[PDB]
Amino acid sequence: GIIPTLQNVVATVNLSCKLDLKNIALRARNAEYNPKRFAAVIMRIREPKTTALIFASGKMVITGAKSEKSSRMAAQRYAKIIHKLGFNATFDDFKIQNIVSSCDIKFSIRLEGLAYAHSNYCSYEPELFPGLIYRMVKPKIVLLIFVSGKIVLTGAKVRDDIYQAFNNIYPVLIQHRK
Amino acid sequence: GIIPTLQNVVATVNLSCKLDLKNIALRARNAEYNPKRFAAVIMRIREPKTTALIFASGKMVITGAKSEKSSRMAAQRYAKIIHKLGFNATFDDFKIQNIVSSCDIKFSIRLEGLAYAHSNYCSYEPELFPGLIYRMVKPKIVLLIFVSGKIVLTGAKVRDDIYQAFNNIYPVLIQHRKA
Repeated sequence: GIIPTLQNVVATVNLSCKLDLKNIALRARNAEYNPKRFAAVIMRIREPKTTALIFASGKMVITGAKSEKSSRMAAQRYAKIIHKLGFNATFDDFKIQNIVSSCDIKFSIRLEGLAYAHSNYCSYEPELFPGLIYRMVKPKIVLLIFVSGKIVLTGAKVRDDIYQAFNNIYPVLIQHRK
Repeated sequence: GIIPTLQNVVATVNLSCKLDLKNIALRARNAEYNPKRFAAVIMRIREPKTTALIFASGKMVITGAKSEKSSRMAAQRYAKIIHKLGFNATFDDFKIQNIVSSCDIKFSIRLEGLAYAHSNYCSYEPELFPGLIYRMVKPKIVLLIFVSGKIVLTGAKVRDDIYQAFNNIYPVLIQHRKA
C-alpha cells in the first residue's frame, strides 16, 4: 500500500569457525554446493521462506526475510541446523546489512518533471534504466521511482529510515502527478 | 568501451528575470510551451543536440550535452537566443548538476555473488528492478551494474569522480565474472 512494505532483509553473521562446504551440502537435507555456480553453500528453510549463503570463511548471509525479527529468527534456525550437523559454529555479530521495501502511491508520476526539478539528487535516463533513481542524503536511502507510482526504497539499515525517506519524498511526488 | 563515456550532462543557470513562457514559445523558431504537459518552455538546438528547459522563475536547465564544455556552450547559445528574442536575461551561476556515463567491461557478471559479498553497499532485486544498484560513498556515485557487463555511473558532479568510481569498482567486478 501507501506505507512502505519490507520486501527483503539481508543480514550477516559470523560462525566463528571454518566449515567444510562440500560436507554441509552432503549431510544437509536442503543445502547444495556447486562452486562453479556460486561460491557458497546455499541452504533454504521452508517457513518462513528464507535462504542462507554459507561461506568457507565462516561468514553467513541470510536473505529473504520480511522483517528484522524474522531475519534474526532465521539466522538462529540455520545456526541450529549447522550445529545439529555436527559443526562447532557459534552465533556471532548478527547484523542487518540492507532492507529493501516498496509502496504504491496510486497515481502516475511525470518523471521528467521530477528529474529536472531536482537534477542534483536524481538520475533519469530511460534509454539506460527504467524509472528514476533518487539518492537521498538524510537519511541515506536510494529510491527508485516509477511512472506507475510504484516506489522502491533501498539501502536502509533500520526500518525508521525507510519511513522517514518516504515521508521526505512524498510531497515531491505529489508535485509531479501525471 | 571500458573507460566511462559521458552519456548526459545536466546543468542549470539562473537567467535573472521572470520570462513570459507563452511568448518565448510563440516567437522562438524551435521552442514549445504546453503547461499541461510540462511546466516549462522546451527549447532545442540542432548541433550539437541539446534541450533547454526554461522556467517561469527564470531558471534554465540544460540537458543532452556530452561534456562539461559542450554543456556550457549550449547554455551560452540558449542565453543568446533568449536575448535576441528581446528578453533581458543574463548568464548567472552556470553549474553542472549531474553527469551520467556508461562503459562495457565485455564480460558477464554474477550479480548474486557481488550483491551478497557487498550487501551493505548494494541492492539486487530483479523482481523489482533490473541490474544491481551500488551506492559508492567515496566518491559519491551510484553505479548500476548489469549481468551483460554494461555499467552505468550516475550522480557525478565532476568527471574525475566518474573515473575514480570506476577504478574503485573494477577489481570487484572481476571477482564476479561469469561465463
